[PDB]
Amino acid sequence: RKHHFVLVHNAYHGAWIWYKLKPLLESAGHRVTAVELAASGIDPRPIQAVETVDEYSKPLIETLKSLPENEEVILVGFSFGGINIALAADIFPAKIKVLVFLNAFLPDTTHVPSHVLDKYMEMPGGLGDCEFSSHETRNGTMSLLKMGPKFMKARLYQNCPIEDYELAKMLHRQGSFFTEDLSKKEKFSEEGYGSVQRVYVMSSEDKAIPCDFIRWMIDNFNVSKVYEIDGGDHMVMLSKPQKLFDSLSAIATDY
Amino acid sequence: RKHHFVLVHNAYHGAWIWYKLKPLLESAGHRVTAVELAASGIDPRPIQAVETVDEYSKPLIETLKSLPENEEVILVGFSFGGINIALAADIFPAKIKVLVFLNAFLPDTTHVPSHVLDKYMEMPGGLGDCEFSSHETRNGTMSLLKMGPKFMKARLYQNCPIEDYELAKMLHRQGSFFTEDLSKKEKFSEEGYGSVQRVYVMSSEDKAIPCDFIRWMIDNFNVSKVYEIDGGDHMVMLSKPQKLFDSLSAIATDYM
Repeated sequence: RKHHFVLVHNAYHGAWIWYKLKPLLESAGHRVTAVELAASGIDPRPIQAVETVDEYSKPLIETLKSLPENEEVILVGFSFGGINIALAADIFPAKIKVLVFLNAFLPDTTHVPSHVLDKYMEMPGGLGDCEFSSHETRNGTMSLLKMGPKFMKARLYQNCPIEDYELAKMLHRQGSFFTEDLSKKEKFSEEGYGSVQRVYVMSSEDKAIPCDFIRWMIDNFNVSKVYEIDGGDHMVMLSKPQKLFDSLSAIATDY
Repeated sequence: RKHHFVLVHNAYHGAWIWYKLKPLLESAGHRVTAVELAASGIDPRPIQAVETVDEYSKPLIETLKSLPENEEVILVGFSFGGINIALAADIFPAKIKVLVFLNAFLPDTTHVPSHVLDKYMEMPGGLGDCEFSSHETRNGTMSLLKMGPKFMKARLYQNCPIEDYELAKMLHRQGSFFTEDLSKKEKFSEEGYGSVQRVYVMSSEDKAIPCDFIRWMIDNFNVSKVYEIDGGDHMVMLSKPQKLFDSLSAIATDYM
């Protein structure tokens, strides 16, 4: 059978990252919706205009809200999109058969929502030539970030065709992890987010989110299955689009 | 010898269209600058905030303005980018070694700047599922347009990998031809735009700008050479990126 995949991109990026995967899915007869979150991609809003993670995810929530009733989706969250889908699952858990965490941050149901993001930022190394900034909001300061080209090439796009790195340099935008908003947020519920089925999909060569951090997350909060994509970098939908399709196709079958 | 290519995209698109060509050029040892015009791509401005063609091209003019002194570029204008480069050539003619009109509107030095755009809009065919709109400005109404998916697929991306049509659907924005602003504008000068070296590069299968309209334009206003890319659609930098590279590489050699 065929399913409806809702694809949710990562921060500093947009729906455009799914341009290789979307036709592969649709060509197999699945329906695909590539959500464009706020201040992301060609969204007209600056990131300064998006002060809470809730506003950031609004387009995703809006997509599920207006979903034909009784329809269920495969919700795919890439990277920071993992927080987004957890957010959405806690509102519309019954519109989601399975949550797919693709090289994503996998939040738990026990600590503040920002937990795995904080534990991540505490890792040694820093972030290459990324540019940290701050922004005062109605509710304290919001931490902003824009990636640097060297950081992107070395830790996100190492296995991508050069065209895709170049394309990213032309499209990536300043964004946020909303670590501050998320720290003040009510923890994800077990009745909502917790009740939804969830699997993990990880690239074997993810240099943005270390394999061991990924394992600490899954350890911290179990999933039904863990699929691995051999040779994928962080941007596995650009480096290994076909293998990503194979993974999601296996997921669709299992669920 | 290696040159500095300045790439200027078309309306409703952005710098992102050059993602296949940029590395081909740079890999051959040319330097590449893919300008992002106003209200284009990930530019934070709505098109409603850009009321004149001058504002639209400002990033291009700004790029040439801050160019190292005595440096000359190969300025590539794609589609409506042809008007943009003609605009720029009329300001900084000496910073430009050759103008490359890629499936572009080639304005002359005789009629109002909007001329070839008007003559274009008068042609039968219409524009599929494109969405026409208007917008009141400080200087009368501005005509806006947003492409429709069917129109794009059939007349711009017919020869492109499906991924690139899908990518475009995710990135194209509402834009304008500034036909109204351009009609009120002083015609391009012969001392500026006219003095600069210009060639034409055309796709053999361009369904957005008909081969015969392209020939009427070149007829209307001659170029040094006309290169043809066999099998290219309108978006030739996405369908035939390597042949596009071959053409520009030939151009660089001829104007070396």
